[PDB]
Amino acid sequence: MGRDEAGITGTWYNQLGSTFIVTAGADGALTGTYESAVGNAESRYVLTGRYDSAPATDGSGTALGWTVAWKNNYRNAHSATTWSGQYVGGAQARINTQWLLTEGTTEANAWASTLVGHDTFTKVK
Amino acid sequence: MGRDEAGITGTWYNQLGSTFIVTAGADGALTGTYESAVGNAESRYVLTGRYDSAPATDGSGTALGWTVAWKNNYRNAHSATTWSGQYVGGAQARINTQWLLTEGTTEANAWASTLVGHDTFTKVK
Amino acid sequence: MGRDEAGITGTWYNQLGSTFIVTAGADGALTGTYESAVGNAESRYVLTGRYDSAPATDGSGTALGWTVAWKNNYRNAHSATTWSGQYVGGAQARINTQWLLTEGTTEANAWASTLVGHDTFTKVK
Amino acid sequence: MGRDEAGITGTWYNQLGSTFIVTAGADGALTGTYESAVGNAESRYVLTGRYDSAPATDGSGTALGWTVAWKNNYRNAHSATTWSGQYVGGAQARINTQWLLTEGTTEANAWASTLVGHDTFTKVK
Repeated sequence: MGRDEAGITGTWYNQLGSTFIVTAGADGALTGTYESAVGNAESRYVLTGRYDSAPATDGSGTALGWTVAWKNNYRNAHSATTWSGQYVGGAQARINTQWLLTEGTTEANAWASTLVGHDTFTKVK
Repeated sequence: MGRDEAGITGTWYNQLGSTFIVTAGADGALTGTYESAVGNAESRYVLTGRYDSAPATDGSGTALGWTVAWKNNYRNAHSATTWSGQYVGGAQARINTQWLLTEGTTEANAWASTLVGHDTFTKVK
Repeated sequence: MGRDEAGITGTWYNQLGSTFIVTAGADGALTGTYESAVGNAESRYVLTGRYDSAPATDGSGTALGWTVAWKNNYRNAHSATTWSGQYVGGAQARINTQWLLTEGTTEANAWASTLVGHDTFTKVK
Repeated sequence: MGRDEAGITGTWYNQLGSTFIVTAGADGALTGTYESAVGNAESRYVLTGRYDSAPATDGSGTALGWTVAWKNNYRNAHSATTWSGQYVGGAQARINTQWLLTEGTTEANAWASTLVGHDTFTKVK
């Protein structure tokens, strides 16, 4: 069992109203689906990622990341978002992330290919 | 078959001398191993990610991302890197990425949790 | 007069308890001092930046940025932070930013030179 | 005199063909003009920034940053870019940066307000 396997597994919501459904494996795997409340997206998209299954015991957070490519049976936004952040456990559990969203571009437009932002996920709302 | 499944699959090297070994699935999956030439790392780490298996035909790049959590049987750096970028095919194929590397921290130090940088991968060196 | 010259000018506080004192010029200049509640810093540091003195009238925010180099008469942290974001006016005015903090490194360590994060500034606290 | 005042002062060119003209002051100031070869820009824009005027003597780089707001007498792109990076001296002097480019948006679109990228400046081309 990963130390935070049970803490991470389940349904999470961010500040935009997006929904992240994840299963944490004992081996450090994250698998699930993402539904974005914003952007060129509809319905659910596959996600995959990794987490630290043996975090420090000094009250540090648990490092994790995941990827969504924005193609499903409904739409293709020719883009991928990666979230990098940490899981913080306790009464008000949260995942605090920063993300990079790259779109496919021509070489001429590649300077303008990547957005950056930050999402906070909680188990309520 | 994903349009760039055969182009992405294989062994890639970045400017630091790191090695990325990836298999691209027809469904948009990326699986493989990463070996970092720098940092608190040794030997290979599991990676997982996603790519756009049906990219635009206008000469745009192919959006992709992947995650490594820096725990293996040798070391645990209590961190995760996510790479977000695009695959550009042709004689001099490349994957151009930006990355976020988050370490687990206490809440007091969380402002200092995340590095950002950029890696370029090629099929030679 | 810049459209938001009077809105931006004054004293701002972020979520860490840092204090930003700024004067907005009619020409798009930002000048002032920054005091960080965290990190290798004490007392005030000079800041300089720029803002859009003629923003869109469609309810968009006002784009701005500024720099602090972390050298003053007390300490030198051999680093510089740049904040990039937007000013949003009204009852609960805010400046929403993302920042890059680069430290001077050797060429070998340059991959690890730059932190990224996000600060929200308000006129109260 | 700042240790790298003479090294930084002058004309720099990046990989896109943009031109950065800067004067470094003894007090840590950077002032000058920027001309972008790409994007919603024409002619020169005012820049302001800061650098570490007393860097480490261990072969570390010199931390610096600067801001451009993309308004001049010709155009207004309602955006600001901040560059954060380091100056590396010697036969092949360079400024290695990462940047954040924020556009003014409505609150609904603020998740999509900020691009990230990387520019390398040299004294030739």
